[PDB]
Amino acid sequence: SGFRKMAFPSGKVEGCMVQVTCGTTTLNGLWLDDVVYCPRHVICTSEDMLNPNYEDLLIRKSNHNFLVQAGNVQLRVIGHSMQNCVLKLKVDTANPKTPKYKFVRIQPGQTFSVLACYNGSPSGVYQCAMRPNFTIKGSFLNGSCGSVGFNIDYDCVSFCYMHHMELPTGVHAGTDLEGNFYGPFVDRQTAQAAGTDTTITVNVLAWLYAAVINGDRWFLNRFTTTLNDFNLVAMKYNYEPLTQDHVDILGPLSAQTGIAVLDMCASLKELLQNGMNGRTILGSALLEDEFTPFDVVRQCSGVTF
Amino acid sequence: SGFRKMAFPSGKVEGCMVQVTCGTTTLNGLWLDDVVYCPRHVICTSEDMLNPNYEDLLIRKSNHNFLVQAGNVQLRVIGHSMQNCVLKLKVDTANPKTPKYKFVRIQPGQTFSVLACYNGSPSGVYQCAMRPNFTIKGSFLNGSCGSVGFNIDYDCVSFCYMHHMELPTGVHAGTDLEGNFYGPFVDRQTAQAAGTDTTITVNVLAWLYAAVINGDRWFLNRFTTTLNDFNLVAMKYNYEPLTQDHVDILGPLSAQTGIAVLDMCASLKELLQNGMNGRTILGSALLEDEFTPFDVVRQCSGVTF
Ligand SMILES: *CC(=O)Nc1cccc(N(C(=O)c2ccco2)[C@@H](C(=O)NCc2ccccc2)c2cccnc2)c1
Ligand SMILES: *CC(=O)Nc1cccc(N(C(=O)c2ccco2)[C@@H](C(=O)NCc2ccccc2)c2cccnc2)c1
Repeated sequence: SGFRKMAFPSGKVEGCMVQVTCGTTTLNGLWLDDVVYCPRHVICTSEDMLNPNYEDLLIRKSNHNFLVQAGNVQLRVIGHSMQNCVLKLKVDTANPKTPKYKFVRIQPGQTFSVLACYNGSPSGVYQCAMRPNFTIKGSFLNGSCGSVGFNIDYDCVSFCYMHHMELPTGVHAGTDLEGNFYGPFVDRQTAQAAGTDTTITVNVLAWLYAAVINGDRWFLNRFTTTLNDFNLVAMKYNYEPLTQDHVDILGPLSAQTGIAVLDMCASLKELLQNGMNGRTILGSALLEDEFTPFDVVRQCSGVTF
Repeated sequence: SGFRKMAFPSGKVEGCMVQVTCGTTTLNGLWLDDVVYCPRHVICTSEDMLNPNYEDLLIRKSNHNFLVQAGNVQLRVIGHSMQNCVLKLKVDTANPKTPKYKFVRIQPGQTFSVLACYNGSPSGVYQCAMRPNFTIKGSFLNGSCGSVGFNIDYDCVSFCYMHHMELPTGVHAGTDLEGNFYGPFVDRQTAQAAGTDTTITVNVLAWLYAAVINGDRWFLNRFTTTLNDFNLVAMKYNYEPLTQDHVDILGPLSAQTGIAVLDMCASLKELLQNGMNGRTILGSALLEDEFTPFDVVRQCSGVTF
């Protein structure tokens, strides 16, 4: 029993982290097979970030201008390419610690683990979700750029995020491993505002099922509702619309608990309209939305890797 | 910026996890040098747990009765010993992945990372604190026993916890790596109730400093207080007494923020007496108490390993 914000074990990813230094900038890179991936703004000075022309700044860069360090050993860079907003640095040597891996682009609401690193060295691991406005609420200091987000199914690491920017409001933006930003953000130090940070409804419902599974039951009301009626309430509270796809995803948790999805929806509606009255659910006084239905099943079943 | 519940990177510990099976029971063990550590109730049947005599049950156990599995390879057990509530299984082979390590017994209020495992395989990592009643609020299913808690300073893993029991209230109890339980708990399936789960005052204060560092400032009031006056309020709200030792520990965070420790104490007192009024601090609607002052400095400085 018990329910925690749980990250994936990070060992497979720790073996992939290197330091990348170009000119004055040092950040993190991801070493898989014979390629190091890192944010392309490694090539920028501080003043370049206000209005960078990356293709122009890249003319001034040769293979030997990128210093790539794995522990205390230097990798030999034998080619480089800019793909969207990431640099790919081809190196002499394949990472002997390369796990089975894939690059995936995730959907808003999906969760992943972040291995925060500085100077190529792992500092900590935590769990994130891609927000509906395509930011993430991370923990990233200067030097953390190039840290990655990932999921593991088995022996296979699915990389989905690389850290690039902190917005002025202290939330974070970055790319998939093909270099495409999530959302409309860019790697420039300019005015960029996030958009409404709406709540991931299907995840809240998943977490309410997790609460019931762990014995937290006080919020289970005597009502049901409909998708349309619930969604009228969801709109008011800046919750994401609940779709039939979401109901389908919640099916196994409904089966495990005997609580129909729409019954849980009506309990959630009562929590939104009346608050928690100073009570807690699974140790929180807020409705938590960074567990997916898959996360709950995984944690509640003991799925291993 | 940003502040997350952050676990240590788990790779060094993942390489230490094995499966231990004795008779009918399978759980996790920790393989360091040529010794595997695991909970001694691996030798019990389900009915033994109601009233086990471990020394008597151990007479029936030889080296070859303990099956120790690292991945798909079997370790050869060449000796075994019961030390308090852990079994030490001497094996043929030193773990080639043994990190620099130490065994430490932590104090209530101190935090650590747990690598939850099943059948010797790592399933996830999260951050815990040793509660003042010497339970931990974990996420542990059947089969998770033998999972360990740890801190890392550098290349050195300090193991402080091994998981043994779930109480009827769904909280958790276990031992240090010398086999001594934290608190008065025992490895028997009997009535054991926890004690008051008081709030770790010095950690709440640390987390309030983290909030200020990250721009969450609304709770900073116009008052100060004294240790004695604050503690009168702490008693009322089931908070641990704040000592001068605690004030000393908070010194660096006071210096970083320019906010005197007793000023923060008075802000905390106002939060306890008046609530948060539906506001949040660092994304929580509760006063979070599982970050130590050291944790905050570490996360807020980018300390790596
Ligand atoms: C995510 C990450 O790691 N970013 C990073 C990495 C190295 C340097 C920097 N910059 C810093 O300013 C800095 C201070 C201490 C260490 O690093 C940035 C940056 O913010 N540049 C623009 C700027 C700075 C201050 C005011 C206005 C504009 C940076 C420098 C060089 C290249 N890219 C980013 C951040
Ligand atoms: C922390 C952990 O891993 N505990 C663990 C590991 C293996 C078995 C078990 N027991 C189970 O009951 C069980 C069910 C499915 C898988 O495991 C326990 C146990 O709880 N025994 C006593 C009991 C059970 C039910 C009612 C009353 C009393 C166990 C079995 C054998 C040895 N130790 C523990 C738990």
